[PDB]
Amino acid sequence: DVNTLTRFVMEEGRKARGTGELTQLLNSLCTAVKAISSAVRKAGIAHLYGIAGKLDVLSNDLVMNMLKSSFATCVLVSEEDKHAIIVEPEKRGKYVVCFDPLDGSSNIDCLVSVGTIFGIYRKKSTDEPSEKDALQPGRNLVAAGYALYGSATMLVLAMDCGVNCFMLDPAIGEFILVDKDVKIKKKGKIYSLNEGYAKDFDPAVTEYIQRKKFPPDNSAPYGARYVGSMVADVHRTLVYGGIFLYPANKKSPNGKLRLLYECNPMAYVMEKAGGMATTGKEAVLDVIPTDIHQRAPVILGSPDDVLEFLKVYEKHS
Amino acid sequence: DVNTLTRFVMEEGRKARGTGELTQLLNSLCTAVKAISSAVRKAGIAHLYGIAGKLDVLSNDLVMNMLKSSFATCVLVSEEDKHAIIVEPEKRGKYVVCFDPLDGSSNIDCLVSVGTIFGIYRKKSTDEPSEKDALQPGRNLVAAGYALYGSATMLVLAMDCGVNCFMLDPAIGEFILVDKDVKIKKKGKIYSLNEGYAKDFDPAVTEYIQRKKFPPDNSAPYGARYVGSMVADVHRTLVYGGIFLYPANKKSPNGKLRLLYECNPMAYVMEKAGGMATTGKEAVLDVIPTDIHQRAPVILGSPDDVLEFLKVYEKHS
Amino acid sequence: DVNTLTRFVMEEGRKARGTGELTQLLNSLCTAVKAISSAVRKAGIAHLYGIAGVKKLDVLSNDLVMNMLKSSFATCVLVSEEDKHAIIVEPEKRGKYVVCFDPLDGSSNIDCLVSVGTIFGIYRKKSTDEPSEKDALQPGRNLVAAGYALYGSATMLVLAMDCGVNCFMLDPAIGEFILVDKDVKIKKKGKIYSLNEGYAKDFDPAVTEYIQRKKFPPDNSAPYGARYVGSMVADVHRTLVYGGIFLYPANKKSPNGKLRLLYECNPMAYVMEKAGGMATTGKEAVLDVIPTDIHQRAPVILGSPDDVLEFLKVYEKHS
Amino acid sequence: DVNTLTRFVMEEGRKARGTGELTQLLNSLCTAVKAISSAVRKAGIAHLYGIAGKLDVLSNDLVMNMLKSSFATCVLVSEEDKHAIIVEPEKRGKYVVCFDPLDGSSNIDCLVSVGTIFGIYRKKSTDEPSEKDALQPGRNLVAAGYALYGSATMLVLAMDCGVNCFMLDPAIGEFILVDKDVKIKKKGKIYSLNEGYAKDFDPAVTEYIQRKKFPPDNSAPYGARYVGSMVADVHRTLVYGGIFLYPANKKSPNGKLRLLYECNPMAYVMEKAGGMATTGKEAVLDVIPTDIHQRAPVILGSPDDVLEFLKVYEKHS
Ligand SMILES: COCCc1sc(S(=O)(=O)NC(=O)Nc2cc(Br)cc(N3CCOCC3)n2)cc1C
Ligand SMILES: COCCc1sc(S(=O)(=O)NC(=O)Nc2cc(Br)cc(N3CCOCC3)n2)cc1C
Ligand SMILES: COCCc1sc(S(=O)(=O)NC(=O)Nc2cc(Br)cc(N3CCOCC3)n2)cc1C
Ligand SMILES: COCCc1sc(S(=O)(=O)NC(=O)Nc2cc(Br)cc(N3CCOCC3)n2)cc1C
Repeated sequence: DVNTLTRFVMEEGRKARGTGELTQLLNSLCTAVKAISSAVRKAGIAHLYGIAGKLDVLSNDLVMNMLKSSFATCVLVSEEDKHAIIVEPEKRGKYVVCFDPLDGSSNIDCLVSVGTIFGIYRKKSTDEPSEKDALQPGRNLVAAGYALYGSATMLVLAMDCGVNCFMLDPAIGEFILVDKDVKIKKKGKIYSLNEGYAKDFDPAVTEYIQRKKFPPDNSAPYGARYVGSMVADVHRTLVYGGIFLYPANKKSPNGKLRLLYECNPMAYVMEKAGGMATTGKEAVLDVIPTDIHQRAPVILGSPDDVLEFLKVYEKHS
Repeated sequence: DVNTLTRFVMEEGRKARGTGELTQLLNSLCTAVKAISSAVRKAGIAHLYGIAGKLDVLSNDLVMNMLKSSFATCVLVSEEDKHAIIVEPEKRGKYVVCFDPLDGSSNIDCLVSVGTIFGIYRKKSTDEPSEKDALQPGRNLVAAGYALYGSATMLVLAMDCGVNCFMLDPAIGEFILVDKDVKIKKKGKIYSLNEGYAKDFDPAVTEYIQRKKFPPDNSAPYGARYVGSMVADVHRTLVYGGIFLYPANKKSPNGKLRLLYECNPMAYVMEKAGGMATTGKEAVLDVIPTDIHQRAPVILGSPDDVLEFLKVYEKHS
Repeated sequence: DVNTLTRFVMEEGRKARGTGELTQLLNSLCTAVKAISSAVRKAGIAHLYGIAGVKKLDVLSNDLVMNMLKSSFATCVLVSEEDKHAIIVEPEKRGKYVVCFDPLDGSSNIDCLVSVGTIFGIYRKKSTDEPSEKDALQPGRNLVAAGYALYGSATMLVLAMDCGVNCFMLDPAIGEFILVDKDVKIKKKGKIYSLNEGYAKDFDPAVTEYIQRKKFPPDNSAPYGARYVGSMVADVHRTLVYGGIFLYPANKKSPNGKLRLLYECNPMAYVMEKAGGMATTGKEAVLDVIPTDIHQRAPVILGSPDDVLEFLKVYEKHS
Repeated sequence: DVNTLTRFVMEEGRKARGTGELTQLLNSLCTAVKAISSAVRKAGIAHLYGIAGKLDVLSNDLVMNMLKSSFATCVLVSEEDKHAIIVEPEKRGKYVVCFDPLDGSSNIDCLVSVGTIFGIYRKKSTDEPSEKDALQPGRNLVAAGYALYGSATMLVLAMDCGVNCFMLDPAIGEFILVDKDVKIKKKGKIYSLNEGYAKDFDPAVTEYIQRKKFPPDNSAPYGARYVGSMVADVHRTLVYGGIFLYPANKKSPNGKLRLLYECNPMAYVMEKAGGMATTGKEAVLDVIPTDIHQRAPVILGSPDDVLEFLKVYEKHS
């Protein structure tokens, strides 16, 4: 039986018999994702170059405006905005959304994969809405996922029921369900990190990476892949198995990836698909944030690969 | 003034006062690339999943059929075909085309960027067309380039006039001229290779990559990027500068990449854009091939970076 | 504030506190309309003509609407211009709604790239008996929702419900139906009549005199213009947008008209009246005819209220 | 073998051994039509309605700007411009183009089919170009045709070699050759005109239409179709056979349609397809214009049906 993103959410939304705000939120998010994909693929670029005589800004504006107008959100945290956006009272709903509207777009000059990352919370305090409402642990996520604008445009959605993948058919502008209840391999064969920071690695990371290239059990060495765009890297890990690392280094002593709208949604997806996501010291999903743009070190992926790293991490205290 | 690929090629053909076969060839290849792109982006996937009731093969068939029906070709070498394809006599034209119809498609399941690589040679003799007509060194190339099916679709075309980049506007199916006569940085800050096989590196490769991570002076260590799809990694090298390595080692004395439809067209693009491309022992374009599928090692990118590799390469010779 | 078909239906559905089957029905129908649109605009035809080396459009349209409706879990009986008998949804997929639809109206002239369209009307199931074809023999008055997709110069979905008529433009760049005309109402009186005057030799006397009055007005006013696309969805949408009258009247050779009551006349009569217009068979309201055959025909005269009344004045003059 | 608009034109130009200007002309117009098609189908209308926060004017600008930049034209006559546009000197070529960029657009609110019509003349003298270059009889046409934005988008091109029909494949942005060397039926079964203006008909039109509803020889009456969009009605006459009339009456002694960029290109398309096109008194292509916007009555279509009209016209002298 064919399924679309909209029918899938609505059917899951009917079973839960909730208020319907989460469905309008996700439906609006889906529309923004299609608009972003169309602009990322350069639809209408001929008009910019004079056939008749900024991208991350457009993406943020698309997501901001579809979310505000859904009547489903109250607080919006974006990589593009310094402060949280408080939805005006007539459009206020009960959900908090943290999102990177176009992650990896700093390198978009080379047509590298980019993506949108999002995490959805139910507002937790009864106070008037403020930035504090987005400072929740990832354990509290109601919904999370990403759209990868890669060779094709895919939407990965994780909820309590698990992880589902939707391929965007651009001929009809519909998200088609193609991979139901996806689960990551117990053990992968690809590790993913920027080895250029090798001079600033902590000893556990140095030793773990050494074990991937020169296995102590004479097994096959892992291959390395690092796209430099987090959505593309995490999606490859989920589909192929393996491990993704962005640990702390000298230029980024608290890590580089953002906890609210990069690490937590990926940690959410990883855990619902049977993977792991750790900072080294604790679960990514267990970090309680204090700042909306705060950074975190992150190691995620197939459980055997993350546990093997934690085993090495504990060797170094 | 707005410019498209089709208007552009024709204007180059009129200046050159050629027979027009090469213009018909490039226009045919452009139509194939637009068809491949539509398929990579999953147009019509809704019909596959039962809404109303092969990707490397199709790419090959699109290029093959558009090339044969251009009346501009006589011999076709494909990554997908064991022997060269001899165009039937009624359709024979004067050019020889080597191509990879969908490079990177082994990992297309994770929606990594893929691409089409192509190199166009003039047939050299009036003898009956045969595979021997493809055994020319890359130096004899009349035209070469690639299509990157990335976050957007771009066609990079190199001729005697230089390297030009065309963006595909999917709204109108036209390739828009966006980067004229592009030149690679004299020196970059990114190195690209699969570091997972460090256990099998040539010792010279080991020392070179160590220098990128641990510079003996006070310069910045390079960042690492490796998509694992050649078109994307080389295109990132062209736009940003840096170095791309798929080198020879002991276990693979000739490298892994294919010379005719991976190494040569890219080596040609690099050199017309002011880069360098070497096997370690000689320039890629100078290798005389003896097998249409023979492998070659390739190291290309910014010239200062390739020369630094050659300096390390000679230290171990 | 931007609004979409999906957003619009869902919040209207939330207000009503209904079961949600109607929204999943409408959302599925939206998906079929976009897939039909893609095929009508000839997406992928290069492959038909051998770019690398399959089914007729009205067959594909029927399969798209049929399959999207069945898989919505919202329908029980489906009546199609393409199928002799009503289709009874299998039990595991059954919902409480009856949908009559024309999957691709006007396709007789699709070789000339004429405007084509999809027509649809949605009913509620009335009895607790096992679902059967007679559940589709309800009068148009019983319509829960009705509308059409017009595949013209652009693709528009016109949706009529109790809250009124709303028009949605398909933006193909993002595959979204954009609300562009809220609460549409037809002009009180128009300047265009629509019918096939080539068959005037077989006209009933009332139609002949009414068309005579349109070309040679007895009050020496300006004559109406004539437009006839020959594609029903295009002609009726022009009537709604510009005003005037659309006629497919009964004659001696076709005393019950030629258009089909369930999936052409009833949905169009529903849209017209929700937009403040009229639609009559000559003898009665289109929406009041109680059908006895799912493919039974009805004559139809619709459009602006003053133009239909002027027709009816002529109709009664001829008994 | 598959054929495209671009490949088809190029092969015709090679056979003729021309300067290439006419090929560069047609290729630019082909791109303008694809851009018009995209806007007509309402690409990007969501951005007009605030998803992130005229049409014939745009169409004129697209045609004007693609033709100017083709370097193949010197004089442009448009339904949208009162005076002819004289191409700037660096961009001047030897061809004169008359075009209606978006015909039927007054009724575009009801989504009636619309279209672009064009006729191409060679220039008249080496003197500095002027509007006088557009005052040619239709007989002097080098090429003419139309794009119909109907249920799908089709381009009909007429040259000395005949009439060919090209379908726009919107998934790849190519015009695919679908109807080669089309020939109109000798006799049709549909007549097309605005019967609402019957009070002012000349007796010949009155008597001819009478013959279509009430055949004196016991034949079947013709059907009536009138869309109100000239490209749509004329395309139907070509595809199904029959007759289209926008004739002269007392209030419009020269008709309503414009001779240079509505009547003449259609008469040329008709005559190259074996049909006829008359004003009643003479063949449309034989009218020598004295004003670029002068009107002409037109009756075109299947030859038996036009000849039938003419004898009714001559019966009334
Ligand atoms: C982890 O949880 C994720 C699961 C959830 S819950 C939500 S929700 O909160 O938006 N709820 C609803 O959309 N509900 C809903 C929707 C429709 Br259609 C009909 C009805 N019914 C009307 C008749 O009476 C019964 C309820 N309800 C979305 C998702 C994906
Ligand atoms: C090393 O740079 C190669 C550059 C080249 S050459 C070719 S080509 O081989 O296809 N040739 C032509 O397209 N020729 C051509 C085209 C047109 Br339109 C008109 C004329 N005419 C000759 C002059 O008189 C008028 C007619 N010629 C393609 C490219 C990209
Ligand atoms: C004919 O025009 C009538 C208008 C109607 S009614 C229907 S419906 O029947 O499909 N029902 C619903 O859509 N219901 C619905 C949907 C969502 Br989301 C949430 C909730 N609620 C959850 C919270 O608790 C209350 C119910 N309900 C569709 C239309 C367009
Ligand atoms: C009105 O129907 C006439 C048909 C015509 S003529 C023209 S044209 O005027 O633009 N000319 C050319 O396109 N010429 C041309 C094009 C190419 Br590619 C190569 C060469 N070569 C020069 C000769 O040696 C071989 C190479 N020439 C277009 C059309 C469609």
